[PDB]
Amino acid sequence: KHNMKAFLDELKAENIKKFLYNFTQIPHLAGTEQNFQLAKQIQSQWKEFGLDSVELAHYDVLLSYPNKTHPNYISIINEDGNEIFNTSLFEPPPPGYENVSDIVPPFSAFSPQGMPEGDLVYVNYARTEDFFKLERDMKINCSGKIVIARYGKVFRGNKVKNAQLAGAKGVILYSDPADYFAPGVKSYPDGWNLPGGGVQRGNILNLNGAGDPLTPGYPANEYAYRRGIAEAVGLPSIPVHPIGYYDAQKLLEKMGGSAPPDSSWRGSLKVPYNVGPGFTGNFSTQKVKMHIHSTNEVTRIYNVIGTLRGAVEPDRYVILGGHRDSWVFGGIDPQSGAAVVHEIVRSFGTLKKEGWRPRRTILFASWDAEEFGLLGSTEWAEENSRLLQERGVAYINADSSIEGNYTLRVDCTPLMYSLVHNLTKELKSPDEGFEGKSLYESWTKKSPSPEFSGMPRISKLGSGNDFEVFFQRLGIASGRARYTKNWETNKFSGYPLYHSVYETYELVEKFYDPMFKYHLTVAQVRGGMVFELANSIVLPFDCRDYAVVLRKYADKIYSISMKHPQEMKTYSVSFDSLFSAVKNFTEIASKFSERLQDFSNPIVLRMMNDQLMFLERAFIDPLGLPDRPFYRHVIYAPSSHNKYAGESFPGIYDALFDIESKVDPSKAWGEVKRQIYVAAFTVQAAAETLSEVA
Amino acid sequence: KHNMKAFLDELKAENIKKFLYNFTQIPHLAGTEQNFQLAKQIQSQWKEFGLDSVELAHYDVLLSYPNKTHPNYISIINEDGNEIFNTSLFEPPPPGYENVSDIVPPFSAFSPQGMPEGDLVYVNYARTEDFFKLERDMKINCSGKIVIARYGKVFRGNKVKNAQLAGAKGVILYSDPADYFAPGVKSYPDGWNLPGGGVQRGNILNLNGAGDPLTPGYPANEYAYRRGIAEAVGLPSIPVHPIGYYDAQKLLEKMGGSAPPDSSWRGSLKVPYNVGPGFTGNFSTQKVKMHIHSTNEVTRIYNVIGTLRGAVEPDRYVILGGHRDSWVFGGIDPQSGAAVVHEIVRSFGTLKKEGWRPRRTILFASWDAEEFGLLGSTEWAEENSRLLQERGVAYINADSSIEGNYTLRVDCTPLMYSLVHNLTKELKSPDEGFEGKSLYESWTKKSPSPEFSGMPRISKLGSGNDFEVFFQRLGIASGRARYTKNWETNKFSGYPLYHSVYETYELVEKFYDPMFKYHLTVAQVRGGMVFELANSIVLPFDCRDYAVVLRKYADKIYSISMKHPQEMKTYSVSFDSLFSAVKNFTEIASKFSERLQDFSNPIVLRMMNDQLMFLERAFIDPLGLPDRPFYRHVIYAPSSHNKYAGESFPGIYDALFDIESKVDPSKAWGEVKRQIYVAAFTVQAAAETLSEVA
Ligand SMILES: *[C@@H]1O[C@H](CO)[C@@H](O[C@@H]2O[C@H](CO)[C@@H](O[C@@H]3O[C@H](CO)[C@@H](O)[C@H](O[C@H]4O[C@H](CO)[C@@H](O)[C@H](O)[C@@H]4O)[C@@H]3O)[C@H](O)[C@H]2NC(C)=O)[C@H](O)[C@H]1NC(C)=O
Ligand SMILES: *[C@@H]1O[C@H](CO)[C@@H](O[C@@H]2O[C@H](CO)[C@@H](O[C@@H]3O[C@H](CO)[C@@H](O)[C@H](O[C@H]4O[C@H](CO)[C@@H](O)[C@H](O)[C@@H]4O)[C@@H]3O)[C@H](O)[C@H]2NC(C)=O)[C@H](O)[C@H]1NC(C)=O
Ligand SMILES: *[C@@H]1O[C@H](CO)[C@@H](O[C@@H]2O[C@H](CO)[C@@H](O[C@@H]3O[C@H](CO)[C@@H](O)[C@H](O)[C@@H]3O)[C@H](O)[C@H]2NC(C)=O)[C@H](O)[C@H]1NC(C)=O
Ligand SMILES: *[C@@H]1O[C@H](CO)[C@@H](O[C@@H]2O[C@H](CO)[C@@H](O[C@@H]3O[C@H](CO)[C@@H](O)[C@H](O)[C@@H]3O)[C@H](O)[C@H]2NC(C)=O)[C@H](O)[C@H]1NC(C)=O
Ligand SMILES: *[C@@H]1O[C@H](CO)[C@@H](O[C@@H]2O[C@H](CO)[C@@H](O)[C@H](O)[C@H]2NC(C)=O)[C@H](O)[C@H]1NC(C)=O
Ligand SMILES: *[C@@H]1O[C@H](CO)[C@@H](O[C@@H]2O[C@H](CO)[C@@H](O)[C@H](O)[C@H]2NC(C)=O)[C@H](O)[C@H]1NC(C)=O
Ligand SMILES: *[C@@H]1O[C@H](CO)[C@@H](O[C@@H]2O[C@H](CO)[C@@H](O)[C@H](O)[C@H]2NC(C)=O)[C@H](O)[C@H]1NC(C)=O
Ligand SMILES: *[C@@H]1O[C@H](CO)[C@@H](O[C@@H]2O[C@H](CO)[C@@H](O)[C@H](O)[C@H]2NC(C)=O)[C@H](O)[C@H]1NC(C)=O
Ligand SMILES: O=C(O)CC[C@H](NC(=O)N[C@@H](CSCc1ccc(F)cc1)C(=O)O)C(=O)O
Ligand SMILES: O=C(O)CC[C@H](NC(=O)N[C@@H](CSCc1ccc(F)cc1)C(=O)O)C(=O)O
Ligand SMILES: *[C@@H]1O[C@H](CO)[C@@H](O)[C@H](O)[C@H]1NC(C)=O
Ligand SMILES: *[C@@H]1O[C@H](CO)[C@@H](O)[C@H](O)[C@H]1NC(C)=O
Ligand SMILES: *[C@@H]1O[C@H](CO)[C@@H](O)[C@H](O)[C@H]1NC(C)=O
Ligand SMILES: *[C@@H]1O[C@H](CO)[C@@H](O)[C@H](O)[C@H]1NC(C)=O
Ligand SMILES: *[C@@H]1O[C@H](CO)[C@@H](O)[C@H](O)[C@H]1NC(C)=O
Ligand SMILES: *[C@@H]1O[C@H](CO)[C@@H](O)[C@H](O)[C@H]1NC(C)=O
Ligand SMILES: [Ca+2]
Ligand SMILES: [Ca+2]
Ligand SMILES: [Cl-]
Ligand SMILES: [Cl-]
Ligand SMILES: [Zn+2]
Ligand SMILES: [Zn+2]
Ligand SMILES: [Zn+2]
Ligand SMILES: [Zn+2]
Repeated sequence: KHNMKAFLDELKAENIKKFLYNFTQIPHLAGTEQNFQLAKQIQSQWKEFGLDSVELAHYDVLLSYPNKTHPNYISIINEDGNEIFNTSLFEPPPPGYENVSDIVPPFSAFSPQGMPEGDLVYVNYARTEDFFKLERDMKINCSGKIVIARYGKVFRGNKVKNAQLAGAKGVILYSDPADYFAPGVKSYPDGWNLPGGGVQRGNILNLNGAGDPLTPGYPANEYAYRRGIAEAVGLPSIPVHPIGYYDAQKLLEKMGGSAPPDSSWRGSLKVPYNVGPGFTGNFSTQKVKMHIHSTNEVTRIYNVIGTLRGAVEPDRYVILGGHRDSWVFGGIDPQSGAAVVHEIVRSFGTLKKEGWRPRRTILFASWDAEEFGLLGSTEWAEENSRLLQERGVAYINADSSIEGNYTLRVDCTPLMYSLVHNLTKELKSPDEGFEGKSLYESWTKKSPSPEFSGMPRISKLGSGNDFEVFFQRLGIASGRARYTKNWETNKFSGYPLYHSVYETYELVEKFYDPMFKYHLTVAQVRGGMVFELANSIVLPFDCRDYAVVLRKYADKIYSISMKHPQEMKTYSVSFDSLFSAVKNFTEIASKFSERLQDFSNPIVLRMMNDQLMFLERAFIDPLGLPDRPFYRHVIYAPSSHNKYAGESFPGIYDALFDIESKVDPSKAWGEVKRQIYVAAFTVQAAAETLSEVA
Repeated sequence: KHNMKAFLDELKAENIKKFLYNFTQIPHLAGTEQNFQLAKQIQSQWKEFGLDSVELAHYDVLLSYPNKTHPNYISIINEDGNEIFNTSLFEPPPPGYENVSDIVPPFSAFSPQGMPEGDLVYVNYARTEDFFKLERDMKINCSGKIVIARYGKVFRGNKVKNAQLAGAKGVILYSDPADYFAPGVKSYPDGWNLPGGGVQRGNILNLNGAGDPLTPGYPANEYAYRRGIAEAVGLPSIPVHPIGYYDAQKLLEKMGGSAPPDSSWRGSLKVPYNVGPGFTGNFSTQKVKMHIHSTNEVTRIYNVIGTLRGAVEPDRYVILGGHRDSWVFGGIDPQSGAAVVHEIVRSFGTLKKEGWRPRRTILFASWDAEEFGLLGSTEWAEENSRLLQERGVAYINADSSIEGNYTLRVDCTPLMYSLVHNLTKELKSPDEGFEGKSLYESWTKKSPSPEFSGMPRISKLGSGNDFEVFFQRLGIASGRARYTKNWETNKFSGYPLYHSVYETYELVEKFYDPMFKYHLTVAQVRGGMVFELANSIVLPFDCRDYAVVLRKYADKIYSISMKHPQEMKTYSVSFDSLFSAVKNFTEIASKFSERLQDFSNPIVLRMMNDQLMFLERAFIDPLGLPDRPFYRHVIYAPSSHNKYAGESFPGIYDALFDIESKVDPSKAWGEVKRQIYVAAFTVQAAAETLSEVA
């Protein structure tokens, strides 16, 4: 028999291990020859594995690279202009790789060039609330200062945007051991912690979904018209550079001015964590000087796109996608995900060679340039948006399969909650102590739902990965799953060796998943999801689960507004329309579910499958959110303060945020009311797609 | 048998006559009680005729009405401020209606209030090229002048926009006999010509597809957030008022300054047609003074929406829509169309009572407030956009059925050209001299295609009617057909009694169509189209006809650019990508057509029907055209100089228009190149929707 069990049993931990080793021997930086060679290898193997067609889709996009003959670094500079301390020019390479070439040194991709010199201000994690505390409570002015900020908590591009709007002239990002050194574990090569010479690479763009900075809205193909650099989307205006904690210690130890306002501002280094501006009396005349010489360059990137044509509904696409480009060796990020995808393709191809085809078409993608802003997935989606709009059932992402070894982590649309619960009840837990128990059971025990007893936690989708264009721009039901750690407050900060040269095959094989059983479990969850989506006769979406969360989000946004009762009285701010819409959605979704269970008629079925597929689509507003035209979903958007986190009712949330500080309250509350109207209208309109059609 | 012949034979001229009489006894101005009563009557009759459901959909939109106790008028005012001549306060009512109440006097809907006084400038038809001639060649300055312009050639809202941008302080529109008095025919009541006291009403908005000025993007429902008046879309900033040619003669006869630049500026009145500014020497101190006191008011409007549920594909909608609101009695506009729709509903309902149902769902609509800017159709489409986007097959409009008695006039998407040719070959011509000949034969003889021998003329869709939101915003295949005159250069000017009190049942019954045979022919064309769209197993669209016109439009826009060869050399302006895309579209459409003819499989059929239905949809760009976000179709938009006319490749056309006058040619040509990229990309993307799906 060719059923899900057949598919799942064909998946092998040993194959995932072999592929991970194969993908992590050399760096695969986007836009380099090594990454094009790997693209061609994947294309060849996917063909051999049995896919119907496998093509490369290429685009020419803006990328950013250090200057190989003019290195980036930071100095402390004395009175006469002597550089008395310099940060490192590279991370000490790990054992056995000290002769690997083409390791890109640490840098902040898309930083402009410059050599700003000035006094430091320490800004904690450079969050919106950190800058509020500095400016509003401590009365510290960042204008013309170099800001130094620890990585963690929020996406680094939000830190840089926040520093820019505070008037900083440069930003120094560093990894504090408080956030990147787990107590009781040794530094790499002897454990999974970050060494003091380790540094986290990463882009610092604020693209808000646009894709290639030069071609927002349209694919960066051969004849594309490109914006000039000055009109490009999302580029920072001040130099930025990341460093390790040995270097950070040197920059922070001399800091003077005000003490940290409280303990949540102190990391684990043996320094005071003074906010400054500048150094204590004796060194008051020393300054910090950045030297940044990276260049932005239009460069070709390559996505691999494989197709397994559906036997019954070939014009319905279920997509499994994840990226292939890495900062250096990509031992976790992305190759632990890419190896999982490779073994999924292999398993589907085995069934296919025995005569099976899925009901719907499955597209597999190896995206390029994810690390430079989701560029490959986004340009491809821009090129194919009409096909995806009218045919896309679902998108399952497949970046890193592991960031820990504790339990499952799933973020998805409410439409997939039931599918995930059901699938996980049928899979074996890989966890010690849960042998012979289901994955659902271990996951629910280790990660309890905050709302419901006997259910696991499933989070909203944010952004910072390749599902963004499919979900937030195009309104295609999306999900992601991986194995994760038990470190709640580190949820968005990365595992310690994130985007460092130390993220290697050996890291994974020695410290994370020596038996590749967590990888295998993730392959079963991602592959199982794709299988059910592509093969179930009725699409495995439950609209009633959206109704439940919509009520939760409506209660939440109302509660935020109700912190301002006088203003809601003055400006007649009512949430009645939104609750009415949610109530109607709940009622109509209940009735639709009855019909779906109560309906041999392929037209009624497909009519109903189209209602299910277009339901996520109905939450899209073609006008986008305010000043973010590529974030079009009215229920979910990446937080304006942290791209990694999702926000619900984002248009109303942003209208309410810090509203007590707005100069014209009439205008500000008017915009809250506008956003309430838009949300109520969109929820009612989405509900009406589930009504009987005629 | 229940086939198209059965449907067509049930249609009766005598019924169309009865309904036209019934709909034209009293005025039905949008937002008045009389128009709500007619809505309720139609709703009741459509129920009795057999439709499955018939509901009213209401909205509260910005409308505009004169002040009943403070009348609008224009004066010539002497030196001391004595008003020595006043324009009329109303049109002399026609015989037997001199005691009808609630006839709205002539006014320009949405005019602001004001009493500007100044010197006149005569601006011909107030077209872009008329203002070019005045300002650039004659060096006449309109700043602070009252402009007087004859109606005709272009939509009146474009005239007002052009006057506003010339710096006019008011606009006077009038009907010249050159454009509204056909030689050899008598004035109304004794013929179909405009009397000198007759005046054409009409709105002067520039909404560019937005719908209700206060709620762009969203339906004007009960909880809608409305823009304040100062941020409303499309409102004119200077007072405007229309008058008849008896009054115009009085204003024009004294005109001094420069002579008309040439004869195309002279109408048929016994005046010099001097451009001025101001009056000849003796009257040099007299001025013209407007008195406008109309008010804009949010007012409820009502659409009637009837549904005939499809037997096989109930989730596919074929829509027949036209408006019900009239300026006064609406004898031609809209009731000659509404009576046709009423008899179509009756015929479909007769078949239905005998057990028949169409394959797909047919929606019938009686729209409100068309005269105030397409408000009813647009608000409804805003409310239902997700259903229409994913389910709308086609929209057939049904405003006035006749504007003459000479031959057929059809404007539609290329996807419907074959359907129209085939249907008209099967219908009888109503024309004298063509008895026993097909409508195709008479139409082709009287209105030859300019490209093809043995084919009739079919024009592009522009705007100025209720199909605009469906076609240009949402990308639903649309068409319209009516009987028309033989008066080429009057194509966009209206029949003489257009929007006047003289447009009555008697006008039609005596002078246009005494036997109602032209009405019947139009009912057969509109109803026949709806029947085939709603009942053909394969949708009756031919994609190859789009390929042919795309090549024609590409040649045309290239030819415009090639008037500037030096600039195309300097800025490397290439149309190669656009011709490549058109070539690919032609190739793929040829292959798709072969498969469509060469393919018992309902999934393949419907897959292919979805490819056909979504092909018009593929020409939509979600980002819209520059500064016109609601005009989203890349191939067709209403001309920026004349809303009634369609423009092809509008984004490139507007980038090229008057480019030799732009201050920064580098920037201007860069935008031409951008628009070429967008067009080539969109044509290629639409082509790819016709490729095999997987
Ligand atoms: C949730 O679904 C329900 C349907 O089950 C839907 O109910 C609709 O509510 C609207 C808005 O309240 C109703 O609108 C009314 O319609 C009547 C005519 O049917 C009008 O006369 C009413 O207008 C009068 O009253 C208003 C309020 O006092 C005045 O402001 C106005 O000036 C008029 O005097 C009003 O327009 C509509 O009838 C129902 N439809 C039903 C019950 O079928 C509700 O809107 C949905 N929620 C959302 C957010 O869409
Ligand atoms: C119409 O359909 C045809 C397909 O039948 C489609 O043809 C495609 O054209 C593009 C653009 O010309 C081709 O792109 C090339 O792809 C190759 C790899 O396949 C690249 O090496 C090429 O890049 C090199 O050459 C460029 C031009 O000199 C350089 O600028 C560049 O730096 C590189 O050196 C180039 O990207 C593509 O291969 C074909 N695809 C085919 C034949 O299948 C055409 O684009 C369609 N028209 C439109 C408007 O879409
Ligand atoms: C996750 O698994 C659950 C448990 O199997 C699925 O819910 C179950 O779905 C079946 C099929 O619809 C339901 O059976 C139906 O019951 C009604 C009787 O009320 C009958 O009319 C139908 O003919 C059919 O037998 C069953 O009730 C339901 N169980 C529940 C809700 O507790 C669920 O669909 C799965 N989710 C997926 C596949 O996305
Ligand atoms: C308008 O009417 C014309 C003339 O009838 C229609 O074109 C004709 O359509 C039929 C049905 O597809 C074609 O017949 C097919 O011919 C091929 C043989 O090459 C065969 O493989 C198929 O099985 C089928 O018999 C016919 O060739 C074609 N005639 C033409 C193009 O001259 C046209 O479809 C109508 N347009 C509509 C309905 O929108
Ligand atoms: C990763 O595995 C691939 C595929 O097995 C290896 O590429 C093959 O290498 C052999 C020996 O050079 C060649 O004969 C084949 O042509 C290659 N196949 C391809 C590219 O499809 C590759 O060597 C492995 N890489 C590493 C680092 O082990
Ligand atoms: C930090 O690096 C800088 C740059 O290489 C060093 O300063 C240079 O030293 C060389 C050789 O002594 C001089 O010729 C250059 O003029 C200096 N360049 C600049 C820009 O100052 C500096 O010595 C290093 N500091 C430490 C402590 O190692
Ligand atoms: C237009 O026709 C309608 C329908 O025949 C007429 O309305 C009907 O009038 C009679 C007599 O008053 C009533 O008994 C019915 O209730 C009406 N039916 C409706 C409204 O559905 C209407 O009188 C006609 N109007 C004119 C001007 O002739
Ligand atoms: C044009 O109409 C105006 C407005 O009604 C007339 O002027 C008014 O005449 C009355 C009565 O004689 C005066 O009391 C008002 O003061 C005048 N109003 C204004 C605003 O001027 C005028 O007489 C009419 N002109 C002609 C030629 O009929
Ligand atoms: O440019 C972008 O939007 C993201 C590019 C690149 N994305 C990325 O590294 N994503 C990593 C983020 S690590 C933090 C995180 C965030 C959300 C989550 F569910 C799990 C982990 C990932 O999703 O696995 C980056 O964050 O630098
Ligand atoms: O507000 C608008 O966009 C149009 C409202 C109203 N529309 C209208 O009268 N349309 C009439 C326009 S008469 C000129 C014309 C234009 C195009 C055409 F095919 C036939 C006639 C119609 O289409 O029958 C108007 O023009 O004032
Ligand atoms: C890299 O280093 C120096 C800095 O000016 C120079 O030789 C070369 O132009 C640089 N390369 C760039 C800017 O890509
Ligand atoms: C911050 O500092 C700069 C110093 O030049 C000044 O221009 C700016 O106004 C200051 N802002 C505040 C809030 O003190
Ligand atoms: C794997 O699990 C064990 C047991 O809880 C833990 O001690 C170890 O640190 C984990 N490895 C990683 C990388 O989290
Ligand atoms: C109509 O006429 C006069 C003008 O001021 C006044 O009595 C009334 O306010 C007006 N009605 C309006 C402005 O709707
Ligand atoms: C037109 O006339 C007004 C008169 O005040 C003036 O402001 C404007 O600059 C003039 N424009 C031209 C082109 O003469
Ligand atoms: C109807 O047709 C006749 C014959 O051509 C023509 O003389 C008459 O003017 C037409 N009526 C109208 C309103 O066009
Ligand atoms: Ca792009
Ligand atoms: Ca609106
Ligand atoms: Cl992921
Ligand atoms: Cl029409
Ligand atoms: Zn990644
Ligand atoms: Zn990453
Ligand atoms: Zn009309
Ligand atoms: Zn009209």
